[PDB]
Amino acid sequence: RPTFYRQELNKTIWEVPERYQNLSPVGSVCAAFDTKTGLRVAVKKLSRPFQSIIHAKRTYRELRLLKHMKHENVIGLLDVFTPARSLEEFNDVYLVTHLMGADLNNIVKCQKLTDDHVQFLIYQILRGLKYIHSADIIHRDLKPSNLAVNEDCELKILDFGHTDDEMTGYVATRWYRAPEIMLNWMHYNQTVDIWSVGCIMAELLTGRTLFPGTDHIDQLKLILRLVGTPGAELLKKISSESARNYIQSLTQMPKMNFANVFIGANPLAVDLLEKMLVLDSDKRITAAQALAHAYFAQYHDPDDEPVADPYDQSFESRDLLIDEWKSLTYDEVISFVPPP
Ligand SMILES: CCN(CC)COc1ccc(Nc2ncc3c(n2)N(C)C(=O)N(c2c(Cl)cccc2Cl)C3)cc1
Repeated sequence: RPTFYRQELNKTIWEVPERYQNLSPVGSVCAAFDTKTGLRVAVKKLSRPFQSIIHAKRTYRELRLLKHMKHENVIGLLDVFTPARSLEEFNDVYLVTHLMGADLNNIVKCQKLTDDHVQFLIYQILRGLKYIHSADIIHRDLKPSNLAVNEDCELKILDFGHTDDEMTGYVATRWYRAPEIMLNWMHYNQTVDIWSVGCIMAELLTGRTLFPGTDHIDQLKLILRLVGTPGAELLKKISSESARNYIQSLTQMPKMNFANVFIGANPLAVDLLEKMLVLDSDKRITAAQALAHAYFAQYHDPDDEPVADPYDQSFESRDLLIDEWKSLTYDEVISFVPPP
């Protein structure tokens, strides 16, 4: 058990192992320097981790997820600790990850990137996503602000999956969401993430948001105008009779010519975009198939695009008491083993 020291950071008391020095607030979260590894890190102190069933299960969920992800393009766990000496005294949870420079959103917003630049960034997103999906995990909330990238243009996927108010109106919180998930059309798959990737890729190519809807319905119109209104085949997969019914009230529209939308773009980028932005999620290209697309010929290496070990999330189906979620969380904290 290391030695911990106390420090108040904005009306917040932090108690962390001596190895972590020079803590400074960044959002709760502090950047620090881990003298044991020589790594600049981000330290998050969870706010009231076990105040309710929903919160206790959320804490367990986040810890299980982070402990599982071990990939260069996905945020992983460097350390997790509690100053608590036993389960009875257990109340706080601190999570340590690599400190990232800035998110994609804060970096290239309103800016058109070069094609080589787009290839590299999207390739890394797809490499991370192939790893995540292989574990049967769905990000569900990919957006430029959940993608961090350093100077060398190295990228990590962060913040896996929301307040209905924050999804209302002209907001980036909904612009990258697959239509089937935005309007709850059905039980969704992992290709919801691919739709997100297409929205991101287009924005990097044009410097412009692909479907900046002013609300849910305006966004659906922007989408259908580009990809076309649904055909009979997809209509049947929409479990919601009301949703299905609303869809049918719309004037039919054919899919637009993508080369005429992304004018001047690499023809290979245009082709991949058409394969990612397919309305019927059963037909979208998967992350693994995309990595093999000729657009990434310059980066693709089948021997350097690993998959994840199986991820047991049967716990999502369980209804336990706070003390039970708390005890499971504690076990995950003490059984933690740092990466090499
Ligand atoms: C205008 C306000 N400024 C202050 C100057 C804030 O700007 C920042 C603040 C931090 C960073 N880098 C940064 N790298 C890694 C993480 C992270 N922030 N954050 C915030 C987390 O929460 N991380 C995290 C997750 Cl996603 C899961 C579990 C544990 C952690 Cl620590 C990682 C970049 C810009």
